[PDB]
Parts: sequence; C-alpha cells; structure tokens
Amino acid sequence: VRPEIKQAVTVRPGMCGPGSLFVGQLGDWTWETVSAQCDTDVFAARDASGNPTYLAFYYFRVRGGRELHPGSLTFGDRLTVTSGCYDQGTESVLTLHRIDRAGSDDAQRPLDLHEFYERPRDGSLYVENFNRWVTRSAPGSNEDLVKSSPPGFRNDGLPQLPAAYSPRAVYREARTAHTFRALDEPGFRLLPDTVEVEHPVDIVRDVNGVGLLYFASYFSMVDKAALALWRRLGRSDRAFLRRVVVDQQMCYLGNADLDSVLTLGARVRVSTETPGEELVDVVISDRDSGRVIAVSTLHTQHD
Amino acid sequence: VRPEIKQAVTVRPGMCGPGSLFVGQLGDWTWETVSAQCDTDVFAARDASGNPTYLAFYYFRVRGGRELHPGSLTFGDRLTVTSGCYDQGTESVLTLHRIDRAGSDDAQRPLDLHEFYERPRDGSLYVENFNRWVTRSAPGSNEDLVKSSPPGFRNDGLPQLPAAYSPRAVYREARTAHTFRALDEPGFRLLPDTVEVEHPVDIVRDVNGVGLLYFASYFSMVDKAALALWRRLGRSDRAFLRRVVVDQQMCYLGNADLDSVLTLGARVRVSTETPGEELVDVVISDRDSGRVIAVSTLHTQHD
Repeated sequence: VRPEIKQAVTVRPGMCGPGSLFVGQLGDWTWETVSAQCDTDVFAARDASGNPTYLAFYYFRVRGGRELHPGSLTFGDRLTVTSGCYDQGTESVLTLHRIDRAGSDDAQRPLDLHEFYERPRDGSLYVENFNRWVTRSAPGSNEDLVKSSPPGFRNDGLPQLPAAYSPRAVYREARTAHTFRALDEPGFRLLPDTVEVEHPVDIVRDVNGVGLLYFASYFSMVDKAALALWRRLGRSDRAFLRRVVVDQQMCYLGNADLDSVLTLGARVRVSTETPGEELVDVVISDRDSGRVIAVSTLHTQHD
Repeated sequence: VRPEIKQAVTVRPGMCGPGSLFVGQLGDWTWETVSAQCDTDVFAARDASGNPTYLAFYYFRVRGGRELHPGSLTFGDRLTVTSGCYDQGTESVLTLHRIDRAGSDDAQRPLDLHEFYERPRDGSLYVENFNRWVTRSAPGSNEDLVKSSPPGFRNDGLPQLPAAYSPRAVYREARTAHTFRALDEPGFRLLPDTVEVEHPVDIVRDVNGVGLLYFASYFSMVDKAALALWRRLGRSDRAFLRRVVVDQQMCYLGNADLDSVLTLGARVRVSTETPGEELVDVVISDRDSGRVIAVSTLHTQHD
C-alpha cells in the first residue's frame, strides 16, 4: 500500500477565483499523486516506443456545497488536501482529492470511498479525476488519440474500487444523455431558453504545453456557454460572479485541432422546490468532425 | 541575510504553453519568496487597520533567448529555480528568479545582480518582479488603489540594489514612452500597420480571487493585441504559435472595474539587421476613466 498524500495548502492567486485556476491546480495535484503512487514520472511519460504519452483528463467531478465550494477560496485561506489513487487497470487511473479548511474537525481523516460516493459532507470539497493514458495517432493531430500505458506504470497494490462506484457507468450515461443529471429527475423544470455559441479555439489562452486543448480550458468554455445563457435570461454579470457551483461533472470525449471552431450549447433546468437552484448542461461540439468533445453539468445556487 | 530559495521544478501542465500559465507560476513564486524572506504571510496580508493588502504586480520582466525562452518549456522538463528579494523600502519589494535547465553548467550559482542587469546568459531565464503593497480605496472599486505596507514587513537585511539597477527608472520611462525600447533605437523600422481592439473584461477568465483583474491576464490581453496585429499583417495562426519571445516587459499602471471595456493598441518595429526579429508594443487603455492601465514591449523572433 502506497500512502495517501496529505498537504497543508495556503490558497495562492494561481489556484482560485471565478476562472479555471482551481481546476488547473487540481489537475497538477492528480499528476503529482499518480507519479508518487504508480512509480512513474507522469510529467515526462513515454510509451515503450519512445513517444510522449499524456495522462489525459477524461472524467472530472468537483463536489462542494454552500459551506465550501470553489468560489469560497480566497487568497491566504488555509486548507488541508488529502490525495490518493485507485486501481482502474493499466490504461486508466482514478485519483481522489478531499479538501477541507485547515483545523476543521477531523481534517486529518483518510480518504473514505463511502464518504466520497455515498455520504459527502457539506463543508468538504470532493474531487474525482479519472484519467486515461493517450498518444497522438499523427504528429500535429489532436484527433483520434490512441490508448497507451507507459512502461512500468504500477497500478498493482493501488486500492480497489467496488463495482458500485465505477466512473465508467457515470461517463457512459453522460455521453448518451448529454447531462450527468437525468432529464426525468423530479423537482426540476426545463426553461425554453437555450444558447448555441460559436467558439474558435483560443490559441492565446487555451493551448497546453504539448499543443492539445488544455483540460482546464474546457471549464472556461463551459462557463462561457453558461454566461451566454445567464445573459439571454436577462441576469446581471455581477450576479454571475456570485453564482455558487455546488457540483460540477465534465467528460472529455475528445480533444480538437487548434484551428477548430467549436460549438457550445447550453440549457438549464430550474428547481420547483428550492428558489435559485438550477442544473445547467453544456455540450461542446466540433461540427466539422461530427464529434461531441465534451459534456458538463453544473448544479448551481444563485440570488 | 535570509538565504535565497533554490528549488528543483519538473514542468507541470499548469505552468507552460502559449498562454499565461508560466507568468502565473512566476507570480506565485514571488509571493512565496517574499513571504519567506520578509517574515510576512503575503497570501493573507492585512494592514494595521485589518483591511486586506495585496502585494500587487507593478513591473514584470521575463528575459530569455533562443536557447531558453518560455516557449522552450514542455511537460516534464527539469529546471532549477533560484529566487530572492531585494530591498525597495517598506511599500515595495523586488523579487528575482533565475531559471536554468537542471544539470546545466553552474545551475547551482547564486543570484548575481551583475548577471541579471548587465551580462544575461542565452540559456537562462531571468525574471524581475517589482511589486507594490496596495489596498482598495472603496469596497468593490478596482480604481484609485492606495499604497500600504502590512505591519511586520521585514525589508531590513534584504540585500541592496545599486542605483544603476533601479526598476523605477525603467517603468517611469515606459509610462511616458509607451514602450520599454526607445523609438529612436537604431536598427529597427516602424511598420505602418497597427490595431486597436475593444476588449470587455472577461469575467469568466480574467478575474482573480480578490475581484481584481488577474495580473497574468494582462499578458493574455497583450498577446490578444499581438495576435490581432499578426493577423492584420496576413501571418498564420500556426506561425503565431512558433513565435519566440526572447524578452518581455510589463508595467501595471492600473487595475480596472469588472464591467470595464478596455482598449488594446499594438504597433510593431521590424529589425533592419536580423530577419524575423521585431519589437511589439501594446498599450492597454481604460477609455472611460481616461487611464493607461498597462504598457508591454515584446522582443520576438519569428519564421
């Protein structure tokens, strides 16, 4: 058994705010955690062949609550972070992070699958990162990525996930339904208002260090769709900045060439039980290749 | 004398690529370095009064070269980083970072002002961050920030900068000239082509954790201006991604309210001595308040 990684974190400018910095930090922590627990340098990974292999983001969840959500975090906040990986075979790995306020009751507690999957606590942030090793099929192409595994990836002795907690069932349902919250879920009503935004890939902002669309830029693009729909509903920019995201799920179905024009579609369901509570679904399409490259659902509270 | 901070850094997704992630990481390292050397928690700083005080970016330089520039950095690269602060009084502080490739000849060498200011080496990256303590003059206003100093800020015993190496002369000339490279510099020719881009503040991307425009977003906005001018010159997006920035200087003259519409102006001078070498100047204006809020010069090499 490789130990879980606990760290004390003082919130820095580069990991908070209304943008994608927090997600970017979470992803860096996933690569550090897999590197420590799977005896592999994820940052410099190469397949047996010698080609770079990327531990690509595939399913990403951030679950908080009114007591602690990503927008709670300001400069200098003291957090505790507990991280660990779970066996998903040789081509994929699940990494969990729990984030608590430092000196909160039982912040030293270890990872608990039952807590993450069945009894999440309002006041902790729960992060699930399901990642898949991929290589490019052609240099300079971001399409048709190929499954891989770096030589010496040690998934053996990683703790096991029970069948109930499978991220594969979760993301399979999202690719089919274009939501992580089934449309027949009681207590919601679909608004007739939707948006469809043409988004050229932003080569200034959203390209990563290996020439793919940057995983955190998917969260920026989803929020661009969400803001477009917020504005179409006649709500204020000021109010968008006060929006509380208590849960968000993202599936990365594909990457995209850097000259692509993407389409960002957004729809919303409002709670009939709780004022201000709504489910926003965003689908990112690459019309020219015929592909859905992302699905995201946000569970929000606003005023 | 507080020791300089040396660290071994493996390049992570969250600190490289064609965007502003590297600058964002540099800034976080500046706050960590000042915190260690000035016995102050910069992240959670408060003035005597109890109001949050921010160690705001004011003058920022990144100098590399063909052998090592920010676009050299890819996932898993091994670097050494050496960092230290220099006395600029109680209201400001200068932080330097040198970045070398790990196992490069004499990467263990300490900071050397003469090297940074007079004999920079092609193959090292030199970072200068001149930062000023500020508070808001009114809650929810990003204009008319006020000079501050947190109680217990220890600038005493920080090493001294000689008069020759003053960042104040450098940024004073840039606010006046709207360039860091004097217009009468021999060996360049101003192109007639310029751009002026209207840029509404991007509330999805560019807001920091304390509701200011995020310092790294200034580099994104400058590159948005630079790309607009690149396109007006009929150059390809592909070629913009291959652009080498061997030197860049930024002055943060002001911040801006989150409903502002900024103006990004860009002009370029081409080398008459070296094909592909050009100086791009970007000025960021807040027309509605009558303020120049940023100036940047980039020294570039392209193909």
